[PDB]
Amino acid sequence: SKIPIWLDCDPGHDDAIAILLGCFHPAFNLLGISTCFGNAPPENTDYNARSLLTAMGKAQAIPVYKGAQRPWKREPHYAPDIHGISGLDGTSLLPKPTFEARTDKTYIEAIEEAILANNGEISFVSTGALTTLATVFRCKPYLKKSVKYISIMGGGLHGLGNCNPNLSAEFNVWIDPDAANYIFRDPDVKDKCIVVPLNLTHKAIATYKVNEMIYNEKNNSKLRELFLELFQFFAHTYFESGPPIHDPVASMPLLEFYGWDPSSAVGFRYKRMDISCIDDVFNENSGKIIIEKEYPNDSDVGTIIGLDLNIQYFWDQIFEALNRADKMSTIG
Ligand SMILES: [Ca+2]
Repeated sequence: SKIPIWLDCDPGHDDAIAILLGCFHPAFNLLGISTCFGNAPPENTDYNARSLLTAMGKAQAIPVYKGAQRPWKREPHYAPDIHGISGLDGTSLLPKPTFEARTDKTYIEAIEEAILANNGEISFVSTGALTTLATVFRCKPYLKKSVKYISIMGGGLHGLGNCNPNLSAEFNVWIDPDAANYIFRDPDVKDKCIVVPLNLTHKAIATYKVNEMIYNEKNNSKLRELFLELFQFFAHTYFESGPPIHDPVASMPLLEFYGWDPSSAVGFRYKRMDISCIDDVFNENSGKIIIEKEYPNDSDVGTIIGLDLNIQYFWDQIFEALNRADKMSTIG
């Protein structure tokens, strides 16, 4: 009756909105969160996640584990330019977290539980690196055939990117190309992977119209203010229309595929392709996506590559979630 999910993220301004959806959208049973390295160091992305949940009141519902703390191979390089030093700069409203990251078990064990608990029905959602999920599947490969979908925000098609000398690579793939390949090339997994690339996410712009919706004379919670202050800082690091909010877009295909709403509503269109990426770090196009193969639209084989969705609908979902979050705000 409700889409069970695990979220691996690196908050992260756009990742904060991913958490908001998974916590508060009526369609999602969030089973837990794993934080990886990426936008900031792993200690920051951990704290940032637990701070958000504490602000939204969800710090005693949503289990938090520390995920992958570093890439498989490459030296960790973070993004201070876009996200700041804490990885979530621009808002002082973020409260000191009530709860610790849980240590009853490894994150691999926690994800193992969650998958088996929702055997065949769960979807894993990576808004950060693919290191967390690639490690789970290395260590516990039996778990592959239990996950229904893996919804990834990452990659860019046709040499679209925000990383590497040529801007040919997208961040989440670039920070661990090995982990990405291990996912994209595995025949068990690649066929049920959903990829939401820069091509698609760059449609998810937070314009003046969107900011009005988050904060206005009718609706001016401090929680609402927090989320506004994120959108603003994200925009300051840019698209004159405003900044794209990449990570929540990975939730939309699930709403269509699990059939929360009709495809007419969600409007999620996609292709079927095998993909890989350049994982030689010394390569100038390090991380750039290669399209290995392409398939007819009725194909079962191939990674599911997002092309278009209804951006109106996207935003309606975020606002829906935000009105419920507002009721559970712990910071005024
Ligand atoms: Ca992210």
